[PDB]
Amino acid sequence: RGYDVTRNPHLNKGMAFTLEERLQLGIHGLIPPCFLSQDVQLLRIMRYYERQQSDLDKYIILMTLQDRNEKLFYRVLTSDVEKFMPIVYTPTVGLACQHYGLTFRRPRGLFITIHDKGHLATMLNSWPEDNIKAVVVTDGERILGLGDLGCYGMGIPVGKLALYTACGGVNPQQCLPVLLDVGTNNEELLRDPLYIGLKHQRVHGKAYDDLLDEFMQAVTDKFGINCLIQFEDFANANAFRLLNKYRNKYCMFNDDIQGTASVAVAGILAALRITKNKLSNHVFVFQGAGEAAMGIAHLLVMALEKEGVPKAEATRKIWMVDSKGLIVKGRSHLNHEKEMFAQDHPEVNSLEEVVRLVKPTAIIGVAAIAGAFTEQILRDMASFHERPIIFALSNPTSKAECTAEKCYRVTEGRGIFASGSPFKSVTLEDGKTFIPGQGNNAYVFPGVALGVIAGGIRHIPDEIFLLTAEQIAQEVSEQHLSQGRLYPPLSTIRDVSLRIAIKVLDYAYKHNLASYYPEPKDKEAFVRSLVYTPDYDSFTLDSYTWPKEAMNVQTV
Amino acid sequence: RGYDVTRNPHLNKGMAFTLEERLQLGIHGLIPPCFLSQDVQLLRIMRYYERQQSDLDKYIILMTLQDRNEKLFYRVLTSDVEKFMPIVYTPTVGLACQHYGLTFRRPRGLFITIHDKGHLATMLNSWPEDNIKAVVVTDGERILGLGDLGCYGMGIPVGKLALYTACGGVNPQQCLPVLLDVGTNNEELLRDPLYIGLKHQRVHGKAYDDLLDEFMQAVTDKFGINCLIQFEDFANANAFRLLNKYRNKYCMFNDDIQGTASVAVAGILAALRITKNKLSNHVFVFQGAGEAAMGIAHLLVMALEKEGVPKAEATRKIWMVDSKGLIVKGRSHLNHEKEMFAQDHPEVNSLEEVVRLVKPTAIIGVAAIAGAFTEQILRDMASFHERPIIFALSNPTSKAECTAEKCYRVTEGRGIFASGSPFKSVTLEDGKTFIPGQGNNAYVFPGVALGVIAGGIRHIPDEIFLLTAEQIAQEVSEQHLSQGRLYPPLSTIRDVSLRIAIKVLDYAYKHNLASYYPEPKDKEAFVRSLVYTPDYDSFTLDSYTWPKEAMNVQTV
Amino acid sequence: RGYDVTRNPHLNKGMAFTLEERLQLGIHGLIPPCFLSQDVQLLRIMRYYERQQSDLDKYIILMTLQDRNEKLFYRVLTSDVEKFMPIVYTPTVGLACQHYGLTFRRPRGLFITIHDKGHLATMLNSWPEDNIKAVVVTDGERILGLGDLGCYGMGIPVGKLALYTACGGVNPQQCLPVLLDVGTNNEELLRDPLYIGLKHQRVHGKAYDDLLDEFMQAVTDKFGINCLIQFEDFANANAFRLLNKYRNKYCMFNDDIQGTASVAVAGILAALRITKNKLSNHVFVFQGAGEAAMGIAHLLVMALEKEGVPKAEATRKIWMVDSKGLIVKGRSHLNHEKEMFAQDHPEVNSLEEVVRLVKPTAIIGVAAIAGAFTEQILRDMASFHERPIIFALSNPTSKAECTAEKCYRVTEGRGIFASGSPFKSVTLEDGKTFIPGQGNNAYVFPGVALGVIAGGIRHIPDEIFLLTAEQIAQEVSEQHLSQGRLYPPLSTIRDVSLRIAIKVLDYAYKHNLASYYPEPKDKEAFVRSLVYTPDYDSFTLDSYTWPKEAMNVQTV
Repeated sequence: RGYDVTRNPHLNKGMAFTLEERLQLGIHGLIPPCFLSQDVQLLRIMRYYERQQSDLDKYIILMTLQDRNEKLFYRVLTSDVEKFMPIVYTPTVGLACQHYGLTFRRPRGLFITIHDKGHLATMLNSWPEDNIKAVVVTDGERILGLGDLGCYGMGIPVGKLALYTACGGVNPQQCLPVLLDVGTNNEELLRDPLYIGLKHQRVHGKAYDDLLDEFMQAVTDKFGINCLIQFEDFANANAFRLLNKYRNKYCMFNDDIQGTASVAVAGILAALRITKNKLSNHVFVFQGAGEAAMGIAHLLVMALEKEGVPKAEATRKIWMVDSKGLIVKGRSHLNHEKEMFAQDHPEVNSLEEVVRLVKPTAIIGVAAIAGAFTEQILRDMASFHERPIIFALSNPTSKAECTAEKCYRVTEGRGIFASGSPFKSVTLEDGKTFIPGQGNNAYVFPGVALGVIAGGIRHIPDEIFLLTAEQIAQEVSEQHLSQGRLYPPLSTIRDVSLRIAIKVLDYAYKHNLASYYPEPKDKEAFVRSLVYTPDYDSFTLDSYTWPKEAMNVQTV
Repeated sequence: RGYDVTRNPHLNKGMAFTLEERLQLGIHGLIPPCFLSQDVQLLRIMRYYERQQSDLDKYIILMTLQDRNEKLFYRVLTSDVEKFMPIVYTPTVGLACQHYGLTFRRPRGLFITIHDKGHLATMLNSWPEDNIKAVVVTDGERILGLGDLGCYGMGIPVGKLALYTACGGVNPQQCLPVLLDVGTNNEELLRDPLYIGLKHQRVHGKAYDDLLDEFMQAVTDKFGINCLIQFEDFANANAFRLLNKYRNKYCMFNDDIQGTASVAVAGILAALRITKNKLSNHVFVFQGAGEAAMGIAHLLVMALEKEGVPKAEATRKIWMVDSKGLIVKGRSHLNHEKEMFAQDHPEVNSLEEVVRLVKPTAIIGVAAIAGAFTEQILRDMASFHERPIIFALSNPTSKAECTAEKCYRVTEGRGIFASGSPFKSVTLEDGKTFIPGQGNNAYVFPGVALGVIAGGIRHIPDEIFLLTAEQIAQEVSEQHLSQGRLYPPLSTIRDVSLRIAIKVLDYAYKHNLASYYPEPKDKEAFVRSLVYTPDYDSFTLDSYTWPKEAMNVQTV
Repeated sequence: RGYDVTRNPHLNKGMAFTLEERLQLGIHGLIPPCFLSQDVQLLRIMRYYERQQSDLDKYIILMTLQDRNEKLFYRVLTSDVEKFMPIVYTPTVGLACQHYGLTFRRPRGLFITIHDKGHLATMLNSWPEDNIKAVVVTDGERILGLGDLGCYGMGIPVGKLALYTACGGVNPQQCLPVLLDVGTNNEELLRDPLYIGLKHQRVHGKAYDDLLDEFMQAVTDKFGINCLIQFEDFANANAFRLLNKYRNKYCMFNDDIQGTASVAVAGILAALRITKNKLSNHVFVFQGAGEAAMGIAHLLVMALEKEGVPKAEATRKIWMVDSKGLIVKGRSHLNHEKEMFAQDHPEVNSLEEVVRLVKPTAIIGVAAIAGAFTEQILRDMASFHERPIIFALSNPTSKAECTAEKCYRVTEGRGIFASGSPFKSVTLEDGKTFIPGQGNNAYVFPGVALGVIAGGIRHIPDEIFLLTAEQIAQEVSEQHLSQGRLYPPLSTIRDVSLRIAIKVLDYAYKHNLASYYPEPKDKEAFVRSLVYTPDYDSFTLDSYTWPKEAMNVQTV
């Protein structure tokens, strides 16, 4: 195809094109006279990558590599996914969003604005790839820890899709990052000469609803109803509203809502293997938030009902506390969702007296307030239940409800701890050394996405996410459970994803949800056939001959 | 896209490109300074078309028009489909096959040979269109009335696909004509300097079976398992064997076997509306052949069982005679299929004495022997049953079992006649004027194909063809039934196809056969959205603006 | 390049693509499984070509072949150029122009209209080839023998360029046929539903002059000042005016004016070899017309001055007669050009008495009136000069000034005859058998065009055409001169063109007219390197390797 082969990141191999490939593709001379394996390209990229003194510069190098040679980009990522996941995605992707340096060389993503309503199909036609299986659309309104970033949020889909392939196995060529720019309510960005967005207040209401309706409709008209559409950092109100709106109409899901809940329930079910106790013999106190503990609570209720527990006594075991006390009948501001987990109980003021009042086996704290798990709570919880469960799932480590070493000291080294912020290994007296598990959304969305794209699943119900949580809980080995670790190491995420992708797939074929008709007998080898690998293809034409008489030139 | 727009038949409009379209596409100057509607282009094509003195020259003009401007080609066809169906398809397409003049200007079709086994996916990649919904593959072994034509048979898929769109509504851009060249057992073609084929004896056996297996596998790998694959004029042995082989593995069907049977049963069910009698009160005598009367018999048995008649007494009403007499228990050479319709009965020698012995209401003659319906048979059949049924379904009019005016005279103008060869209107005494129906395969395969492609039906069972026959039987009006016409006029085929395409579609969604998930509420308007029309598209870019501030160029 | 290779006539070889070429180009399967040499393709085209009963159908086949496979098209033409020159060019090209059947499948030519003034560069951009060396622009106003054809005249450039390559050697890919549609003064075409033109009266005056000025300017801006621009059948007034306008500004020439004169002077100089006499010992009587005998007279005067004859006594030997008698000082309507060849002489009324009065050695009759060379003129001319010269250069054989057998009888078989209309061999008594030469413009314009394009000649002066006439005169062998033949057989035109192309080239480098700088030592082998041959190229990639260590893949 000539010089254009070296500009296509999905085709360009750089100095890994063999001489025959260079001669056949018509690109001989455009590449230095050096023929390299992908391993040498990887070591050269690593040598250049360690020269940087900041995470933003590492991000720039990785995004440039993705713009040049995407197979080498995913070779880099999958080489050590634990060390590049925080660089191409959160936390570094947000710090790069807020501090864009006109980064993306190759157009990476589709910017669809509110002023394009009615012409979204024409904009989808701008994307070069026309066989798209996954779409990660963002609004830029609630970037993790950064707030409203508007059009700067494009790095978040681009990043998360990079994890669809590095962690899952999704082809990074049927993936499309979309940014719906409806304006931004960020005065810092509005008064900025280097802002690349619309520079007006964020549109809301029926115009916004119609924009997203037409977006889902156009994406499914162009790419099929099986196109997996994931909603990225939308505002929690918009997030949950649109999730309930498009849940059963499109192959849509939300990772900030459902992936987080799945990871939390996976940690809980993994801790169940430490306590050697059934989920039915548990009671949960939460720190409810704006669809943060609500999804975890619903998924945990589903896990309870799975064991043959009716929904009534299943939701009986859930208590919610948020800056006001328990959720009892019509306390002050109970909404239609808080009343679902409302216990008819004396109104309790704060956390300490409810942890004392009902003896909890697991406290799941996601409230974005620090130190909410005071020492006395940990101590009397360890006294109540041997081997309790403490979940400081707040993302900002400065705002975590507890800390690893605090939980392990005050509980005398028998409190199963897990967080969402990186806590280093805690070594205590009595030889008690713990590796506290780190809950990561990359455990759920890559495997679920790979299974959904492999099977052509039409809708992603909550049963799929409970199943994902169960598989992740089964991923942890006994050796890691002894170390107090609740999630499998990220260095195995690929394999984990595969397993999830199979189980999900199984479910979809057991409940008539998958569209892929031939119904593979070996779903393991079927999913393995769709897993994208960074290994280079061969660009040499397949030559063959005919049996010497059918091939005759037939001269007169 | 420039000069290449005028070389693409699916895009080129010739002198129907408006000046703005010519300027936007960069083709201004390449087209004469004449701007035409499609009606003027149609009248000019017609004026040039009537200048020809042979049907082969008309075929050359139509194929050239298809190579130039396919929307005008299908405008021509759909303008008067009754007069162009015998030109782009049988009988003229065979006479053009045997007398090729190096016709096809644009590459129209894919020639896959036996010597390409193992590399068929690479050959499928040669086809420019990559979204293919229908594949009409031929072998060239049993072209209608012409015999083994080998690689000359390419005109038959190309022709039949032209009827998929002219009669049905199928997009003639997701249609792919394939010719599997395995050699030819035609000495006239082997010893021919102008033959375009392989020039060796036709390969058979396991090599041929493996070639077709790999062909179906490659077609479904590249184009999906929902790709409709129709088998064209294969040898009847190969035809039926491959039909039973790939019937339930792929979306495959055979029109020479199943479409013919559907048209015959449609004529029978339409004659049922003349006799005002139920199918249960009928007995059928056939002229069995090599899967010609066998398919009609099976479909008629299915029609009988549909009325709550058990299969035993249903197949009781079928008698088969072929140059040997009845099919009674082990007469001389009963196969595994003849024994299915075998009656325990005294062995009868010829046709006359079985028509006398069991009084038949319908004689379905497809045996390729002439005059087999002698005068005495017609007369005593008219005497036995008032308003009998005579079916001379033999294609060569020189070899038809009976004739229109003969059947109408000897039966005293009350014998419902139908054929497969064109019989002109018969005017008799007593003012008896009859328009004998002409059974045409174009009544079945376009509508069935449109329904299958619209609904993504995975397999085409015999119930679909019985349903097609029922719909076609319902297509005939009472005014035409009074004239003794059993099939709707071809000038309405489009509409007929649509109706079939809907009913088929209904069936597929009632029996969980369709893959298209969203499950349209209005299947009529859903199928109408996929019907291809010869009306030109607009090649003008959709221009629009932004609200005057988001569109600001933002100068420093 | 895939399926698009088979749509490019300059690349498509049809069934002459070898299996390796088909596999490398990605076109395997699109072509029948038959591998042919160009000789078999030629014989198949010939077999299909002889089936036609009209010249228009032969023209349609040849134009279709040019639209499919242009190398095979020029193989056909150059195979027997004498039998295809009257089919792809005059006289058949005009009969096809007037009787267009919406012929050209592939866009063949550029239609630039008067309403495109100011945007001609954008229209030149529509032509796919961007390296153009020759442009044959027509107006359609004075098609040979057909009159104003307007936009139907596009076949005339397309035809003449086909002779640039079949007769000359010009690459038919740096050739561009242009039609300047300024309207048409043809009421038959204006009131015609199938006319493809502008359908208004022909624009003239300053608008037309500005259109042609901008056309020459745009053609030379896009394709260089060395682009050879030939003016086709313009009106003689417009023809001569534009010729004098753009003669010394662009590489422009006119074949209806200058090629005709060159062929006539070539016939005269060839007859000089029969009379064994120098041109100085000759006197010429003409039948002057609207720049028909004027160009011949000027070129003949130049030939005279070449022999060291001053211009005065050189033009002394020219006499002009047109329906009024001689051209003497201010007879009735002498223009500024007739006065140049005006002799101070008694005013003569008709032709007979001037042929009697001044004894002419050569009568050059181009006046489009029949029988103007009456028997007595031929007889007394044969009596005056032994071995006279008679030139009935009128194109319509019905309007030729004389006839072959008449000239050969009345002159007693010693009158050197030549015409522009095909006169068959004349066999007379005394064993006198003559093959009268047929003057053809294809003797001049292909060779001159090939030399001009090879050398990058900037302007084509009249010296080049006199030199062309001299070379053509030298082309005739003594054996043909004995038969009374004055022009070489067309079956050698290629070679003739080459020789002309060299001599022209020599002249251009001797008078500092050629732009090609390196100044070839062997101009014969230089021109032979640019001669286009119908032989197919090889589309196989040039594969090679490196010395086993520079080619190492260099694994870690």
